Amino acid sequence: MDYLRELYKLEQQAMKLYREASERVGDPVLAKILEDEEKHIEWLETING
Amino acid sequence: MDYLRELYKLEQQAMKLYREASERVGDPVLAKILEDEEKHIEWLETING
Ligand SMILES: [Zn+2]
Ligand SMILES: [Zn+2]
Repeated sequence: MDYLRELYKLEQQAMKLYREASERVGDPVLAKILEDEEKHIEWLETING
Repeated sequence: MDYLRELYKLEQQAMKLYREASERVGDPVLAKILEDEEKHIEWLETING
């Protein structure tokens, strides 16, 4: 059992960087991407079914 | 700026797997996820210059 753990350990890893870089990249679509990736963690734990 | 390449190499690394696992897991939201991550490579290229 490792599928969703590899997804979590890439999607949260990307999310950390998307949230970090925002104040230094200074573009609005970075903030929009956080809202997209939030569904991709909620659906992630749903994929345990 | 050497910033977005570290995000690219996580978003495209996740993409590689999201298209592979889909037929095995059999969930329609899994196929929706790889569709949403395409914008996250288009915008991630454009914002890199
Ligand atoms: Zn995602
Ligand atoms: Zn993404």
